[PDB]
Amino acid sequence: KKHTIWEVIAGLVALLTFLAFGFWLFKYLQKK
Repeated sequence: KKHTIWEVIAGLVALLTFLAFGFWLFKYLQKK
């Protein structure tokens, strides 16, 4: 169709996770 399940769980979570945590992980660990 378009891909696998990512666009169903990832594109649905990763986008709601990668950023949520990313905005920190880096801005905290990558910025120290």
